[PDB]
Amino acid sequence: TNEALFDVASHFALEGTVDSIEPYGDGHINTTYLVTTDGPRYILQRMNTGIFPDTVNLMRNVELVTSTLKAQGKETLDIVRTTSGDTWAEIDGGAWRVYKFIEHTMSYNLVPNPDVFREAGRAFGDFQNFLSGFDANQLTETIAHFHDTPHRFEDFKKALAADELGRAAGCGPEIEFYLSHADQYAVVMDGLRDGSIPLRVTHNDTKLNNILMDATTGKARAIIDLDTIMPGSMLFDFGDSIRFGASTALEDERDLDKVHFSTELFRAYTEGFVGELRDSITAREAELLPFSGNLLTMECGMRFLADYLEGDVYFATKYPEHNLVRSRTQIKLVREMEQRADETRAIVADVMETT
Ligand SMILES: Nc1ncnc2c1ncn2[C@@H]1O[C@H](COP(=O)(O)OP(=O)(O)NP(=O)(O)O)[C@@H](O)[C@H]1O
Ligand SMILES: CC(=O)N[C@@H]1[C@@H](O)[C@H](O)[C@@H](CO)O[C@@H]1O
Repeated sequence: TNEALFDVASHFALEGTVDSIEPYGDGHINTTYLVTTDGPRYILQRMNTGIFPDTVNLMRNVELVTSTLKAQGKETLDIVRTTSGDTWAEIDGGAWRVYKFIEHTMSYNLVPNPDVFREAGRAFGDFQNFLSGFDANQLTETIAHFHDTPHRFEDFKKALAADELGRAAGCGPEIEFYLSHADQYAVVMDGLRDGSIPLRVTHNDTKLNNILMDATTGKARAIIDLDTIMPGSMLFDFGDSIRFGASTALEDERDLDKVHFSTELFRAYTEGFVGELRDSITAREAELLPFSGNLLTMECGMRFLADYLEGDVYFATKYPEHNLVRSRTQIKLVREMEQRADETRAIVADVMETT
């Protein structure tokens, strides 16, 4: 594997002699490596072509978004071209790209304090304003039905019916949760379809670890993981951030007694996010901010459970029950979100008042 990785790196216009190439992060989707040279560092990624089969359109999107950010003077992912001059390469059956390593940054897999999450809100709120500069038609959907929760639920039911590994028998309570909540999945798609929720270009994977913060100041430096930028609703970006970051625990926390929905963290993110968007957010969008957290958490939880039932073909895992463990944290969070619905509505109202 090491020899193969060094060979891959040799296809790119790196500006130093490679000393090591090692797995970096715990991403579920692409395979990411840190390339350390005698000078600069790089991120080398093998794109998951099972999930992103249309590499040409994916890289066209990434090139467009990054070049636009650069034209505005913003720090972003800097593609390092192949020695042949291309934005990526097919090498020995894999699709590979390289970015410059963004130095002097911190990222977080869990909110350590409310200020970090407030800053995350500012960063993703600001990113909505950036993406509003694009026509929906400029950025291709890299994955269809991506936050179409009813479509995700159809996929879940298919996984359940197939029950390829006989795993359904051991996750009855979790299956029942997603079945019983089925009435709740259509709200955003219904509003997009009838024009009552604006169709906007969105990031679509707004977990906290997709923001790099400055290692000294804590100020957002750059939003990363640009692979799912495509038309959607602002509510997908807000709700997914709340899913991941308003939790008191890791997404794959095995001890459910550590998992809670924090209204303090909800408030911190809301203050940052709405602060960037207050005069643009529609009445209907504002009405749905609290529930968007429930919706995206249920969608992701359902996807984890579907993957568990399918033998973990979608998300990377470290052990057999990993996706079940992930699905369970999402369920616990939704149950707590339901209990705090009046509070979160009040928080949104207060932020709307003070901004
Ligand atoms: N340009 C960069 N500079 C520094 N770190 C980076 C850069 N690009 C990616 N990373 C790191 O790579 C890891 C995540 O890569 P990412 O492309 O977000 O993974 P993904 O698999 O496509 N999505 P997911 O698997 O669900 O996390 C994180 O640990 C980031 O800190
Ligand atoms: C391309 C893709 O499926 N990305 C997913 C994202 O949708 C999901 O919310 C997250 C859960 O941690 O894992 C990945 O980042």
